[PDB]
Amino acid sequence: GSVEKLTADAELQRLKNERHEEAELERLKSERHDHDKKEAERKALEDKLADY
Repeated sequence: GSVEKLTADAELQRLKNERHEEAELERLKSERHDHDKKEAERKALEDKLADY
């Protein structure tokens, strides 16, 4: 396996966890979305406020 390079499994594993982080942020922006009017939870929310 020229693509394996010892472990292609390890890469698909990292990618699997990478997506976990991305799906969490998906949910985070959903929850915090109502909290932006109260506080700038995160720049992704603060930007919406920061009309530029």
